Amino acid sequence: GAAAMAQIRIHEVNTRIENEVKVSKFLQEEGVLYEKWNISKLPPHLNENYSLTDENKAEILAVFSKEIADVSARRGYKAHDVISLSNSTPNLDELLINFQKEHHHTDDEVRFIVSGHGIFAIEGKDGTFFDVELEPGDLISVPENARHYFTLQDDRQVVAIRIFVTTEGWVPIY
Repeated sequence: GAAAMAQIRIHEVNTRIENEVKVSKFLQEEGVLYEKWNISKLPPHLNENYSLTDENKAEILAVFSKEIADVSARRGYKAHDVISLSNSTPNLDELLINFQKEHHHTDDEVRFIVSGHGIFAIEGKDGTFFDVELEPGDLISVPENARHYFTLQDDRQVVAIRIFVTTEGWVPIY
C-alpha cells in the first residue's frame, strides 16, 4: 500500500507504529539498522520490473553503488547481488518455505527493497515478535543471532538487493 517508509506491527497485541521518528527509534532499540535510500533515482523502466536481465541487474547495482559502499564500509559487508521472486517463479512454494520458518544466521541479513514488498518478522529482545513491513526504498539489516522469518505480501512479488559478508553466512540455522 501507500506507506512511504517501513511500518511495524507488534504481534500479540496487534498494535501499529507508523510515525517516522518512532519507527526508527524502535528499530534502533531492537538492533535493526534501518535506512531510507532515494528510490526516486531508479530509472522508470526498472520500476516494478520483475523479469530482470543481466544488464538490468548490473544497472540497479550501479545506481545505488554509493549507498552500498557506505553501508558495506560502515558495517563490514563484502558482496552483493539482485534477486527477484514472483508468482511465475518456478518452485516459488518450495523456496519460500525455507524462509517462512523461524531461523537465525551467524551473520547479519541485509536487504534493500527495489520493487514490491516483504515482511520480516523479528523476535524482539523482550520476547515478542514484531513485523517490519517494507516499501521500496527501504534498507534493513537484521542482526546476527536474531530469530526471524520472511513473508511476501498479497502481491506475492519482490525485487531486492542482498548484501552479505560471505556466501556461507546465508544459511538458515533452524
